[PDB]
Amino acid sequence: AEIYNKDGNKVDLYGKAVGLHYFSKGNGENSYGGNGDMTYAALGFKGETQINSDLTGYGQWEYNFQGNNSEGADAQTGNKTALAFAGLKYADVGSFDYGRNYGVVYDALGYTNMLPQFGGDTAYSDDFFVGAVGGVATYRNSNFFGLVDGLNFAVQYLGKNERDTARRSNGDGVGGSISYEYEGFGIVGAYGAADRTNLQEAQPLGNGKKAEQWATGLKYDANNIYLAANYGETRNATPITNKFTNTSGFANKTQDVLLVAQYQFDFGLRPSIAYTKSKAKDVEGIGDVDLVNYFEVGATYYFNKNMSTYVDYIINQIDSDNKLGVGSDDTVAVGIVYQF
Amino acid sequence: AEIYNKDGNKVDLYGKAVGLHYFSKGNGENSYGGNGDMTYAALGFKGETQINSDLTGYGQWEYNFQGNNSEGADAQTGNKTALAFAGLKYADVGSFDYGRNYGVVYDALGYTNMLPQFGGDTAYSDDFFVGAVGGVATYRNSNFFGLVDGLNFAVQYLGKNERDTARRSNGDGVGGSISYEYEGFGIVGAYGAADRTNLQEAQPLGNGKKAEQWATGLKYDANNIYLAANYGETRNATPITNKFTNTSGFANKTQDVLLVAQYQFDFGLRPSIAYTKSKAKDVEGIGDVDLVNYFEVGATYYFNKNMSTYVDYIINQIDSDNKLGVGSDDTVAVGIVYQF
Amino acid sequence: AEIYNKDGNKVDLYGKAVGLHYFSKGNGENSYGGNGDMTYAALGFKGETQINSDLTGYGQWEYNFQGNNSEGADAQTGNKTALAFAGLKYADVGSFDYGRNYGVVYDALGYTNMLPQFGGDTAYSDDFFVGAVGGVATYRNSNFFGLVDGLNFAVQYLGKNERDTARRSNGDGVGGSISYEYEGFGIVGAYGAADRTNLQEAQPLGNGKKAEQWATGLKYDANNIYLAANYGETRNATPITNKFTNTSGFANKTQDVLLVAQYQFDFGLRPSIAYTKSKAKDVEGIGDVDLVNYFEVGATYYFNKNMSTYVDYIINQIDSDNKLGVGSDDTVAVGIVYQF
Repeated sequence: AEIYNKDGNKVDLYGKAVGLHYFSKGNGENSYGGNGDMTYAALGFKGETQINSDLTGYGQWEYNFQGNNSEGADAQTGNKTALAFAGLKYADVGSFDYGRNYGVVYDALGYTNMLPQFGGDTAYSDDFFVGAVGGVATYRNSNFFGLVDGLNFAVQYLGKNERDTARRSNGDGVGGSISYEYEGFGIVGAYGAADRTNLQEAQPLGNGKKAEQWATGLKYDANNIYLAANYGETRNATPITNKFTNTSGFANKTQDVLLVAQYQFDFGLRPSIAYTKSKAKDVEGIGDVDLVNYFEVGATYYFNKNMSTYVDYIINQIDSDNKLGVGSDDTVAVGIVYQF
Repeated sequence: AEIYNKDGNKVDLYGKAVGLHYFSKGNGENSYGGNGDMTYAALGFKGETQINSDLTGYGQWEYNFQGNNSEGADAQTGNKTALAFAGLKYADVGSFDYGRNYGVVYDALGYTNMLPQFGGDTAYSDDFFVGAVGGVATYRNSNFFGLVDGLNFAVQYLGKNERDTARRSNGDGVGGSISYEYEGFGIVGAYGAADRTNLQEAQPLGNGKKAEQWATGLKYDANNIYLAANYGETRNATPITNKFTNTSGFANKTQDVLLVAQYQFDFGLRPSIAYTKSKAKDVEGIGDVDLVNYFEVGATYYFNKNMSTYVDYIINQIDSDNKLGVGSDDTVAVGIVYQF
Repeated sequence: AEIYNKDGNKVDLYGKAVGLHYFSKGNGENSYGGNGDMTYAALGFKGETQINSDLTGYGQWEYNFQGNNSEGADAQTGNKTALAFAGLKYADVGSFDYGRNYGVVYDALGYTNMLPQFGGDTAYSDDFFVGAVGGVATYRNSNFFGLVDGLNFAVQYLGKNERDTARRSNGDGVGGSISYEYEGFGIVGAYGAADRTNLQEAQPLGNGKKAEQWATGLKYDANNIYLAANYGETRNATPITNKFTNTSGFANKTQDVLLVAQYQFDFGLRPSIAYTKSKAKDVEGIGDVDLVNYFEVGATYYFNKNMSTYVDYIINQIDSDNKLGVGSDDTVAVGIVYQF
């Protein structure tokens, strides 16, 4: 919500409180999304200052506060800064920002990351270029320097992150994206490649000096309709876990597809239908095994732009015998959202 | 403080910085409240949107930031999200919210949780229905569907929380409260019952498949006067610790009383007097032992609604030989509060 | 940014998002500042209420959110409440605040803590009186009770902090500062002394029952010019580490000098030049060894008061053989800052 706008600077302080509950069965160890309270809140700011006619400075920070932890030792579980970056935008020359931001491959993957609560299964956090990462320098360009309406492109430099965990680490890498939009239709292409760290190479699942991620996106978004599809493959980039052996690392290769269809009624209801499949190929010890496989049905009800409610239902197709231990049961999430 | 109010939505961004210091004696191990710096700050938002004439959506989030930790490894000690919930309110039909909120038994216990800094000793956090918990669905009704002025009621569903700690866990449970207010007087009744988790049952202090908490409240609140009393009992619900053996769990039963008397002078001073006693009955190995036993004297000085100061003095009656190790010394807290 | 100002109370909600990257060489273990992403954000509030003509209440809270952590187990690394205090100010009688605030010796040390990113090397956090600490009661006076324009003074009471770490602990102590300003020139003197805790005494580096810190400050600050110098010594107060033996504690004595020269061009550029040297004397096992020794060059470019950019270059003079293991390589930081 815009709380300050004077002398060229504007600050938007935003957030939400989401009451959220997942319904599955068992001890919780075999479903898609889990079971019980999943409440969470968020707080951030988005600032922008008009340096002059052509030049804008901007900054953004966003934090995730789980609401399903006790005030005891588990108090900070799942809490983190989602975004933290600052940059400059100059006329039609471009923008440049640095800090913790969305990887370039998310430029494609965002087409299908539109479900009520689930979806966007391959846009992992701290995973090279597909989700939020730390230490990325991103150059972005709109309308090809103002010459070609609807034609955008970006390049992104991923600096190495030698963390304690293989899962959360990354070496130096370059990525990019190109897209074109015209009358509701849009097409994107995005690719990234980075070195893996020693620690990543030491894990038992995954062989290669470089991680690679790419995705394609197609969509139709107008007339209250939203149809989207993404196609992508990864090499040594998708984090995987063998639940049986309890080993860990990255899948040698993944083939991933996401499909989404939604309709926005003027009365506020927005039914959603989706299909998601992610398959790991050549997993040492396993070979081909599905990571993600489901059908999705759900709806959001928008009271207005501050209040909404939803039900998100995952018809899980992963089988009970799945070679990696990936859950096979269904999950139904139900949530009430206030946002500003 | 209301920082945004446009197009039906309103956001109140609030908080405070409390400079706070507790004065007791020793190595700190035998007083009521402890010793040294107890500074802390808080930040939250309270949002509300007018969906239409009869329908309101709302959301609230509040965080506690201790101010007595170093910037070292103890940085997050005592930090947590106090509240995180969202809901809807419809005409005189009721309200419904879900997330981390106050348990229904706090509807009674809030009558006496009005001291300058201490008090409200049996409104434990993450303890079924007496304080803040995660995963509660609360229905609330004002004035009996608009038919009986001053007659309110609530029902609350506690979903299971199988955490790592017995202290912070809970099984499924139902609770409720009924109250009546007329001309400064008010009477409340609140009860809750939930299953205990396996981990709770495994502890050495406490036997039972269900936790039970109830409290009654009576008050007079008008003419600058505030008198309140609460009477309550718990079964397998009050967290207790044997300091000598170093065992832990919940008291088989508790009998608890709280009494409060305060006066609000027009010049800003508000003297406070209180009595609090909590007794555990049938503690395995001990039998009857007091958990809480003291007299309270204090005053708050209100410069206005943003600035205030106080002194809170606990005359501790727990004896030096207390069977559980509960401190016997006095505590004096002194604080200066800025809030917005 | 001032987001609320009504009925005597005013709230300033402030913050920034800083994209920041340090460039050094190696595995990172031998430079001045380190290597890689150093992004971080900040959020705080500064409130003030006009109680009456002569009396003001105030409160402040500030948090540091690192932006170079993953959303994994290292999520809270470096996160903390920087400041949390409240107080009262009465006419020309003085101000008094309590909570986590800057130690009095920082009244002197702030003269040279003005570099783009580095500098202020002896204003350690949680280190008696030179940086931010918890549990300090500070009385401050401006213009000698309104009698002597430009003549200020302060006294500060440090309450004991018996933490888990020797580094972050402190005993009871008193400190003070006096300063005088006239036409761009300013001179400060500040001293503090506190008891050390048992844990501090138990460490292998440092002998003494009391910690002592003092600094002198001189500056010229007008005509777009800023020249400053600080001279100070510590006794058993500067935290030190022997990287070779892996021991820890405080230097018996330190001698510290800081020099800064900057120029603020009207077009927005502010070149900076600085010199910093800190020497430890009589370190058990070592004798005299430099802790800090470098030359600094840098510039900040101010687009306006919300956006800025900088380069900060440390020409490190510590030698490769430094007896304590203190890094000898150079560091270049580069950052883009949005603030409000």
